[PDB]
Amino acid sequence: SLRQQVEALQGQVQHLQAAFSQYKKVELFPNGQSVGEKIFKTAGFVKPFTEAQLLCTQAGGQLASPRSAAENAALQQLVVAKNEAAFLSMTDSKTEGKFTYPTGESLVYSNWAPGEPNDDGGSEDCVEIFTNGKWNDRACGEKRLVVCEF
Amino acid sequence: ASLRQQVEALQGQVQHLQAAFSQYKKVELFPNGQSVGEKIFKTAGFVKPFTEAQLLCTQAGGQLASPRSAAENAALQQLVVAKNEAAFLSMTDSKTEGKFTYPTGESLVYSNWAPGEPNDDGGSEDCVEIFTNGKWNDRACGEKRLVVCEF
Amino acid sequence: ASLRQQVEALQGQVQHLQAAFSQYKKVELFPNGQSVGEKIFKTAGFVKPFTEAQLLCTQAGGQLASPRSAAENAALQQLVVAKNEAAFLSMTDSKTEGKFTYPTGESLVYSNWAPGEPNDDGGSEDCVEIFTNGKWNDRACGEKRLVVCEF
Ligand SMILES: OC[C@H]1O[C@H](O[C@H]2[C@H](O)[C@@H](O)[C@@H](O)O[C@@H]2CO)[C@H](O)[C@@H](O)[C@@H]1O
Ligand SMILES: OC[C@H]1O[C@H](O)[C@H](O)[C@@H](O)[C@@H]1O
Ligand SMILES: OC[C@H]1O[C@H](O)[C@H](O)[C@@H](O)[C@@H]1O
Ligand SMILES: [Ca+2]
Ligand SMILES: [Ca+2]
Ligand SMILES: [Ca+2]
Ligand SMILES: [Ca+2]
Ligand SMILES: [Ca+2]
Ligand SMILES: [Ca+2]
Ligand SMILES: [Ca+2]
Ligand SMILES: [Ca+2]
Ligand SMILES: [Ca+2]
Repeated sequence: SLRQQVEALQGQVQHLQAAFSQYKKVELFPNGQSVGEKIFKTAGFVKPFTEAQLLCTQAGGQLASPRSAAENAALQQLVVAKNEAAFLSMTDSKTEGKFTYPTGESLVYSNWAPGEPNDDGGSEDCVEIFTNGKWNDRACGEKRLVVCEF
Repeated sequence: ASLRQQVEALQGQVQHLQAAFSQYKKVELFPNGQSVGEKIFKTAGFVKPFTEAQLLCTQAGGQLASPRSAAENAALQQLVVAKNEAAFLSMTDSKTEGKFTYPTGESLVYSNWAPGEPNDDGGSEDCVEIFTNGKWNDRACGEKRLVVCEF
Repeated sequence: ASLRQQVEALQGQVQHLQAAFSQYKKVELFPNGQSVGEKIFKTAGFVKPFTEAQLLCTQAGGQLASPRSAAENAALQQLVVAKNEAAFLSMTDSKTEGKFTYPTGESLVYSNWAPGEPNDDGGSEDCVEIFTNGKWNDRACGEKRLVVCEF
């Protein structure tokens, strides 16, 4: 009887593994990107930093925070796809000139475009990623593509 | 020993599925879904007249948003606020004027009518819309409102 | 009997996961997807020329919509009707004019050509589009059509 039940359970699990794998592909198309254990997903629209940040946190995640070249490339795919620069999670709002993650830790990876960050006009504390994958500090009030990570 | 080994194996596979699925649930609901209790509201993102909206939800295996508690109503309101578009609820008093029911015919177990509503304005309001402030108003079924289904 | 209870526990978890997964699958398909058999069609919601559309589907781990039966075609038609935009199918006759094949080079096992099609108009129609009425027409691969992938 146990052997009978174990077999039924094995089949149920195998079915779920197959169904789940197909479902993951469906979910990620066309607004998501999986890289490592991280998943980037764009909302498809633009918002200023504070609004974008709240949407991500309320959804149980946070604004895109690429921590490696591999993550940045995955994120860049969505930006290129929507042809819209996106906001990253990092800012130097606390200490001008020092960009940090929402936790408060210092950047462990960066991909600044030449000359950036430059605090243009003395008011750029947020970061945007261009279609070429490079970063630029930009005013938090501007509207950029919303991309969260989970 | 084999059965034991088999069981332990299944344990690890199930743990992987649960963790992987837990992540995908969050990804899926962003930005058009809202989970509340065991119910999930999902907006189509566009507006349609009542009959069209209702068919979309039913064919999808669900039904139009039917908040049955203040918590469910507040969750649905979040989507309405996000899209900034009032949405249709599933309930109507099409059978018996003044008596609103769910698609199953059951009487309402919760309501959040704006003051003075429902008022059957113009003698022709049998459907219900929820505003960005979460309050309800009976409205003509021919009007176009945000489509939100529950699953 | 410790394995009996362990198996009992694991199954409850598995069945709860099955229920949650089923609910999330319905949510996922609303309103841009359609399930038919073991196949799932999902539209990106925008249009693109054939080559770009084909790349999007393959990079996503799938391929362009390839209806292989009347049932599959009807499901795909639902999405085309909903978006009110004709979509590209995966099949082409680029290798041998007049002979349409799936990306694998295999010959069609089902077709739903509109009357008079395929006609290779202008001597340059090697791709296929499906209309809101479900019928097919060969069309120039450079045209932009709704992107629908199958998984
Ligand atoms: O454009 C290629 C397409 O042309 C014809 O279809 C026309 C149709 O005749 C017009 O009435 C209108 O619907 O525009 C269509 C697209 O131009 C051919 O019938 C068709 O075979 C061909 O692919
Ligand atoms: O307008 C704001 C932007 O202008 C230019 O692109 C500058 O190179 C950049 O640093 C700045 O953020
Ligand atoms: O125009 C229709 C609506 O007009 C106003 O909002 C009334 O307060 C409301 O009761 C009615 O349904
Ligand atoms: Ca500053
Ligand atoms: Ca700054
Ligand atoms: Ca700058
Ligand atoms: Ca009436
Ligand atoms: Ca009425
Ligand atoms: Ca009213
Ligand atoms: Ca040809
Ligand atoms: Ca041809
Ligand atoms: Ca033709």
